[PDB]
Amino acid sequence: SPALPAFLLCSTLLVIKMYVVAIITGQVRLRKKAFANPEDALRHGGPQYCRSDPDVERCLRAHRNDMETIYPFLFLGFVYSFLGPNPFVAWMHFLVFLVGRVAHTVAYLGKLRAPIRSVTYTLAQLPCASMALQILWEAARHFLPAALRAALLGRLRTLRP
Amino acid sequence: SPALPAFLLCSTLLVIKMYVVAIITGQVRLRKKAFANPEDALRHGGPQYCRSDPDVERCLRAHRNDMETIYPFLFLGFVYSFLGPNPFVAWMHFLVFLVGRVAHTVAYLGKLRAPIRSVTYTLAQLPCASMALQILWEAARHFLPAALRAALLGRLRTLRP
Amino acid sequence: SPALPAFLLCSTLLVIKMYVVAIITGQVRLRKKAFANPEDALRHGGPQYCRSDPDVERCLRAHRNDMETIYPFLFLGFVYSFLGPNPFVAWMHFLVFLVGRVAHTVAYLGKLRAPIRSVTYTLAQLPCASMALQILWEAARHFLPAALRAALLGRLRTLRP
Ligand SMILES: Cn1c(Nc2c(Cl)ccc(CNC(=O)C(C)(C)C)c2Cl)nc2cc(C(=O)NCC(F)(F)F)c(OCC(C)(C)O)cc21
Ligand SMILES: Cn1c(Nc2c(Cl)ccc(CNC(=O)C(C)(C)C)c2Cl)nc2cc(C(=O)NCC(F)(F)F)c(OCC(C)(C)O)cc21
Ligand SMILES: Cn1c(Nc2c(Cl)ccc(CNC(=O)C(C)(C)C)c2Cl)nc2cc(C(=O)NCC(F)(F)F)c(OCC(C)(C)O)cc21
Ligand SMILES: N[C@@H](CCC(=O)N[C@@H](CS)C(=O)NCC(=O)O)C(=O)O
Ligand SMILES: N[C@@H](CCC(=O)N[C@@H](CS)C(=O)NCC(=O)O)C(=O)O
Ligand SMILES: N[C@@H](CCC(=O)N[C@@H](CS)C(=O)NCC(=O)O)C(=O)O
Repeated sequence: SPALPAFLLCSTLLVIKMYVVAIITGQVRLRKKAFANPEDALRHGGPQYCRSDPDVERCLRAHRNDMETIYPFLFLGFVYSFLGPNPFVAWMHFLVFLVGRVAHTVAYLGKLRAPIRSVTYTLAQLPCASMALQILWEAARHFLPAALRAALLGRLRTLRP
Repeated sequence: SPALPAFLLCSTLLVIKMYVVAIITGQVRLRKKAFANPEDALRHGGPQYCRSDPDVERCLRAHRNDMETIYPFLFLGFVYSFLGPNPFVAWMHFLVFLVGRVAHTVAYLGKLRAPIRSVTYTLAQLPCASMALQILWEAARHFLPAALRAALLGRLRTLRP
Repeated sequence: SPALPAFLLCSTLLVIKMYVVAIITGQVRLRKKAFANPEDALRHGGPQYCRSDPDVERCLRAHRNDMETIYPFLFLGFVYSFLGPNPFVAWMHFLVFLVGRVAHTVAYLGKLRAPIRSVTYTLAQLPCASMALQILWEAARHFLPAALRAALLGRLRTLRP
């Protein structure tokens, strides 16, 4: 599986990128003084700082969207890299996703004009869809009758004794 | 691992189902005109459409609940299928979960009467619990003293030189 | 991979712990009578019980934070245990995380004084960062030129025919 290291690289970078969104999120909570919890606010000013803020809310939306897209890629990308895909093709799947999700986060936290984020979400979903269909195709091919699987490899049953 | 393809099928369908919840969610945002972001709203009417809506909120709750149930199944189901379970039994685990989570989403987005969703959540959690205990049992059996592991396979230590 | 069973143990316990947060969450919804859905509230009193509550909100924050930390550990910890790390070192990575995340949840649901939770989140992130860098290092070492990889193993190219 020559694809696997490329996948390990792109997926681990994406986790780290997610960890970074987390760090940005806490820093925004500190600067804006907007804590989710009473106990936090007490330690950083008083109860009035237990409140929401638009920038904190945005950071969480970005993080949640990562959870809805990157966690599936971790699973799909893994299984897919054990399916002997073309190595260049697999690199492309992984690079369209990494660059797309990195761009996604920049478009969210940078608040760029619509629909720039919305497009980067869709483009990044493209290789994920592709890997999913391919995995489904291979899983489904496993359960075909053996007579059909043989016919597809050029072998009809012999009537000869 | 004859169980693995069945698992790949059920788990990949579940990811796709999650992708579909995502698509429904965006479509509800468009129709109701309820965007999470100022920049989105500007592109689709004006700032007044940066607002929440009950149907959008529901879609997100459904999606989040998928994240809390399906992502663990992706991990548990994978490891479990490498534990040589009975193939029919493993199919049942995977089918009770797939059908249960599909039913769950129908009960949420369809807004069926309580407690229909709540039941489908619980029934679907059943095979997940089962796989988890089994994985824990196998992981734990690995760390037993060797003398106890041998005794359980009928072998007591010999006093003979 | 002697590390793998230790990982299976710590990771499956963490999933179960997450399932427990889920159960606590529903029980808090019942006692406080704070349901996310109109249909739920009808079955447990009336529409006035379709409302938020501070304790329900906290439970969800705890659960979400698990999703942002434990799901990556499931992926990182798996890959890492196939990297032949020292078995004791790997046990430490897995135990600092398990104990840290268990402590995290106690600090959230128990509402302990700031910044006790915030510290336990950070300490638990430590072995995750470590595993990630190590995975990145191994994935990156794979793509170095072969001449550099050989030099690092003591082999320069021979000019001899
Ligand atoms: C006041 N305080 C907070 N406050 C806080 C609170 Cl109460 C609520 C929310 C945030 C925002 N969070 C963040 O910015 C993260 C970096 C944790 C993601 C923060 Cl920063 N977090 C801490 C976190 C730590 C911390 O994690 N220290 C590093 C250690 F864990 F290794 F000890 C810490 O260590 C202090 C000491 C004396 C123990 O070194 C103090 C901390
Ligand atoms: C106006 N607009 C939006 N608006 C939008 C905004 Cl700003 C906010 C929220 C939503 C709801 N999202 C959805 O319904 C999803 C399908 C993306 C999940 C939407 Cl639909 N999303 C787009 C998304 C795309 C898009 O994804 N196009 C397909 C492409 F990515 F391949 F280019 C797009 O392409 C236009 C063009 C000219 C580039 O083809 C336009 C788009
Ligand atoms: C009234 N009710 C509810 N209500 C409800 C509603 Cl409508 C909304 C939110 C909650 C809180 N959820 C929880 O506490 C969970 C344990 C499900 C996490 C609850 Cl408890 N959930 C149920 C859940 C079940 C349930 O899961 N039963 C066990 C079964 F699935 F195996 F049938 C159930 O079974 C009743 C019967 C007659 C079918 O046994 C009834 C239930
Ligand atoms: N959970 C998403 C489902 C749809 C989705 O993923 N949309 C993309 C493209 S518009 C996105 O960037 N969503 C922003 C978000 O989740 O905050 C939502 O609420 O929008
Ligand atoms: N995060 C869940 C934890 C409990 C749970 O998963 N409950 C099931 C059965 S009542 C459910 O369908 N929850 C609906 C949801 O998460 O919106 C919640 O807030 O209810
Ligand atoms: N999503 C997190 C990102 C930062 C984070 O994980 N912080 C840790 C340490 S302060 C935490 O316990 N967060 C509490 C939470 O997510 O409710 C947030 O909103 O704070």
